[PDB]
Amino acid sequence: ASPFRLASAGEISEVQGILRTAGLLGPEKRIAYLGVLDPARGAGSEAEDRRFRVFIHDVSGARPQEVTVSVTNGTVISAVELDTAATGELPVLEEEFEVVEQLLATDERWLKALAARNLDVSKVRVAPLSAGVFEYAEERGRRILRGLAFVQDFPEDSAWAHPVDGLVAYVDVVSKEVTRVIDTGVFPVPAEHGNYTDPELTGPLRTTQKPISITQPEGPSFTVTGGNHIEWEKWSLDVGFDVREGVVLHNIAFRDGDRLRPIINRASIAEMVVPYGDPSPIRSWQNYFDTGEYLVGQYANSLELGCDCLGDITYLSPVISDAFGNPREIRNGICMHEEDWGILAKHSDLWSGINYTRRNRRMVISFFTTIGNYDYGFYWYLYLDGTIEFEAKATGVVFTSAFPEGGSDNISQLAPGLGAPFHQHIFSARLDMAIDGFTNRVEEEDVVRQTMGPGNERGNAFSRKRTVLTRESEAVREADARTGRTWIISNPESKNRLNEPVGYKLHAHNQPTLLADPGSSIARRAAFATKDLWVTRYADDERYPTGDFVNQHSGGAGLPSYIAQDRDIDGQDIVVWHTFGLTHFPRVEDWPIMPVDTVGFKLRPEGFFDRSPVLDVPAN
Amino acid sequence: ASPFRLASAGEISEVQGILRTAGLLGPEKRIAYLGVLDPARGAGSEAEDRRFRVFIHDVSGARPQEVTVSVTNGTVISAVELDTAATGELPVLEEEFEVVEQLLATDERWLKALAARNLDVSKVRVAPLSAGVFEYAEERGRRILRGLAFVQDFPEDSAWAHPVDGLVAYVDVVSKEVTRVIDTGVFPVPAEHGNYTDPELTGPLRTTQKPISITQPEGPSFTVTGGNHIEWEKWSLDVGFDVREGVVLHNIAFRDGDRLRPIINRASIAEMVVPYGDPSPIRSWQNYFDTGEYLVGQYANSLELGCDCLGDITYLSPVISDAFGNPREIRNGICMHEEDWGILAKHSDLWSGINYTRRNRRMVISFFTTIGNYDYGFYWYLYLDGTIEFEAKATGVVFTSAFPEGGSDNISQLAPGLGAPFHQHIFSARLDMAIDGFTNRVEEEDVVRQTMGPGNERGNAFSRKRTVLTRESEAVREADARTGRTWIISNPESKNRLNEPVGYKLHAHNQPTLLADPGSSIARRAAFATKDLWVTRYADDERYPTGDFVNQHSGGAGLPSYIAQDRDIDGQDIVVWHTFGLTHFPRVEDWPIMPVDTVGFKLRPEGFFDRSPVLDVPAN
Ligand SMILES: [Cu+2]
Ligand SMILES: [Cu+2]
Ligand code: NA
Ligand code: NA
Ligand code: NA
Ligand code: NA
Repeated sequence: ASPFRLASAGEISEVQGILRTAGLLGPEKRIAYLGVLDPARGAGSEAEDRRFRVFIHDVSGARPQEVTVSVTNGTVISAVELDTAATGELPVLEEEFEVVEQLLATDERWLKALAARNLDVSKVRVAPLSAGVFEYAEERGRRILRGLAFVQDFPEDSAWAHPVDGLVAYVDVVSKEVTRVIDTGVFPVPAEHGNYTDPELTGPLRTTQKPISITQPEGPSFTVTGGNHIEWEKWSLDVGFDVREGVVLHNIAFRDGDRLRPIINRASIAEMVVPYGDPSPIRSWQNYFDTGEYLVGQYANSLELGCDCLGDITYLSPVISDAFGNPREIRNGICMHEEDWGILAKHSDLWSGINYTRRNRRMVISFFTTIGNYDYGFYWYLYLDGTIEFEAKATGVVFTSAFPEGGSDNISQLAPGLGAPFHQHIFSARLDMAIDGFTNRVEEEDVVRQTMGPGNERGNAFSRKRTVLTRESEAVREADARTGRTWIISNPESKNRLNEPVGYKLHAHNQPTLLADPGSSIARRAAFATKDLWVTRYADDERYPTGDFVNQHSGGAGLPSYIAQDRDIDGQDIVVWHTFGLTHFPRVEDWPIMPVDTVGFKLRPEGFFDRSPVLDVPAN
Repeated sequence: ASPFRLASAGEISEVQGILRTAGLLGPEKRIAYLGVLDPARGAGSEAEDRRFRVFIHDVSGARPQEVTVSVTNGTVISAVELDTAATGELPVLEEEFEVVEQLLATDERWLKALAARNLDVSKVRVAPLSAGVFEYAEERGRRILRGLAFVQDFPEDSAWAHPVDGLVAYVDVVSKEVTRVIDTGVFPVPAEHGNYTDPELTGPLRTTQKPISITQPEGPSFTVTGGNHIEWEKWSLDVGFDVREGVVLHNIAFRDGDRLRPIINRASIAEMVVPYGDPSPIRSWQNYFDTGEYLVGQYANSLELGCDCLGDITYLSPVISDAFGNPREIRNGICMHEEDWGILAKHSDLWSGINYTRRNRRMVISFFTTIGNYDYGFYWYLYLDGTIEFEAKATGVVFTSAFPEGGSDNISQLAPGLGAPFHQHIFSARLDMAIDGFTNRVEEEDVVRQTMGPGNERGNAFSRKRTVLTRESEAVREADARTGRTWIISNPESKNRLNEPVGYKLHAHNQPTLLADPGSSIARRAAFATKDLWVTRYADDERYPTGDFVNQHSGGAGLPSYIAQDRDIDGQDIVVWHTFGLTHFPRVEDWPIMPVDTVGFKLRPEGFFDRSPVLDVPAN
């Protein structure tokens, strides 16, 4: 029924047929991306047209294509040939990861580098990493992955404990040619294992933990209609899944009395970049755009009940396409449940004699992805009181190197001879806002300190100022924790009962933004990451802060290009882009497997309601 | 057995006897504070001496006394007469709160002010508030409370909805004299009620919430020995209770292999101040020192099972003394339980084929206090991975005023004619550190950005710097979110296996500190609140950031006086004082009862362990 429904296997199968009959899916073609398009603005006509966007790669080296097809009609709407040296290469293909280790195993330079280290080539795993854009002129227009080596002592060994430093290779994965092998010298391969399931490492397992049992004897409070539509505790929304972005939230609304009031049209993590801060040439090119280059949705885990998600769990199993257009189900890839969240409101009044306590709860929508050594959980939360929160959970195994004798200013030591380069994990949330409708504006709110003197005789006053961002050219903002800076998204045409515009306040964590030198390649390709908040006027084709083709793209695309239009954003259809991230100096406690660390942001109502929206919560 | 055991009713009763026989507790005496003293440094002799500190007030106006007694021996160790104009008045007495409303009801100026507003004096509640120190010379040496009025329409009415603005009175509660009545003009008393249990306000209660059941079929994982000693998941600590500070944590340690390793000797919230930023003379004197002036422990709630604390709950009922020295039990005043806390660590490894997930959990120790219109929850958390976290939860009813026609730069409008003055809630955590013993130091850690150029050819490098704080005069630090500033407390004489000093990293929320003008009375009395971090050398008598007698104290005492000593803190017995707070611009959603908002801080291991300390957690 709904246009925001998850993609079905039958839809995937029809796209494959449409492309194949049109002659766009021969044996040399691979699908590098396949995703449903959202209904265009003006969906108040039920023009039921399910359209899919496809990125098609060519393993013979012919030009790739972007293709839009209509599943509803069975038509190719458009197909354009891409000049990848201009607009960027397509995302990395899963089948390309292994070709690097296979190609390097037969290259004389690589084998000679391994022989100098007395390493059995059968035991050497190569991590295939995105290449970026640097000094090499021969790579422009070519599909390049770079490879770093780790030794696996036996099939169940954790290779991350055994990095082979001073060695990197570059690989053209279309022509199947090792372009360069760089050996800057022999480092001792760290010898200790990092096998966190080996009893000699864990010691005896604890017997002290008693079970915690979380059950819902009458089932959950939320309902799921038509595959992916959620109603819970006055909230209404649709949960989408895209192979690039992962979980996407659509049509976030709140039932206030008889009215369904929109809040957010679309919420997503639209890019995430992991830049490394080690100046060694072996790794100074290392930056993962996990969303844009690898696609985080396609490596989503199957979540185990009682282990990954605990309690009364409702699963969704989203369907994606493989490289040949076959439907592939991610079984139990999304978990949804409600959690108790402590006290919501409490007061004991001396004068009235009334004692009042209410409990809070939250709805949780979550998925997990694994990209090589790292594992990331994406969690969206909705609270009873109207708060919306996002939380990223970072875990897995840290990326390693040798620890150089005499230490390092850019690498932490984890174990004898074993280092962990400094890095960041930086996210971009794209919030297509719809506070009581599409006429929205953003105000930046700073605390204002006041000087002692006339009108403030005791020197106690303080205030706040709000500045409306009116045009995109002024809508590039930095955090200021010292002045308590927040941003308010309001609707100037929808007033509360006090005749104030309704609004929501964005609270950031105020973590450092991108640390690289502003003239670096990564600062140009990840320009969004240099500023905490961007506001653009909505446009169909402005989907990602880094543009559509991030892999080996020279930079400048995405947000810097969008805001150059300098469009009106004062009471208009706007999109907020919030940058937030973790700066990771690895600690000993992160090894051999890293405890979860978290970062996020939240939005709270700011005069959206006419009074507390949780007065009708019953007393438990 | 343990010297850190909670005070017993029998101990309280013995103190009362000791004071009475010594002639220090006649009919004009009130006990304003009574608390156990911690064992002095060098407790490695089991000199079992339970000593109590008592503050004794005199309702005839004679000089008050500070008195230390030994319960173990039955002796008065010392008794000193206080000159309160010099060192400050004693904390407010609960019996003094009501005398203000009673005194004002017979004063001709007050009655005339009420008659001008057509208010029935039987219907007027006076909030009795601490007086502070301002321009009035006649108040020095006197015990003053100031009163603001609210109308209660009927016995169960919420008086906070009906502030009487333009009116304040000052009351000498020893001599029982109304010193001043200030009437700056008639404001309309806001007419809407704020009765959040009235069905005409709530509407029909939700029937959509299904129960969440949290049970532990084998009981909790922690044990409680000798009243208040907790062992849980390698953690060991003692939970104390003081009528001033509330819950105090003692002897926080972690069992690493065979060794019990100390982390924190004593943790407490040692002061909390609520300054108002409204320049109207009716309220420009308003600042609550909830800990120092009112004592948050004595207004602790009894926590209801299934409502305030949910799950398998273990209660402590601490005992305090009333104004006459009788023991008073706070039934179920402290809740302790463990909670599931999501994923602890997760990795799915392509090369090894091993899929690994572990769940996290936390131990929770919490209590709630109510001071007039506000209610505060204090929560301490211990995590499996060595993290320690504090969280304050602020709720209750906002303090109100009239909303002036034509608006205000310092007051929010909540309802027609009803305002809420701007304010902050600022806490001081006092952390008597003991990282692997008492030889500790503090380093301030900033991210360091590096310029593109030689050695950093690609412009990707970044680093960090650490600065040792060596003397108290340099140990007064501000936050810097932009540079990711944190503080590390280390032990330079205890190394991990990589020969690095063991440490813990303090992560602040970087919220604004005290906003008042630096020349204000409140900036002088709450000087701790102007800076995020202080480090002092330990001393027995340096207990509170604001000194021992905060009520009507002219200011300067506490931390500014302590650090003037300029003592060595580089590898010494040190105390960290962390300021953190909420800046509250009230929203419509905060009325008529405020949803919980939170602020806090956390400490994480930083090379304290030789690898992850949760490798031995079993697989659920
Ligand atoms: Cu990391
Ligand atoms: Cu407040
Ligand atoms: Na280009
Ligand atoms: Na919008
Ligand atoms: Na004084
Ligand atoms: Na200490």
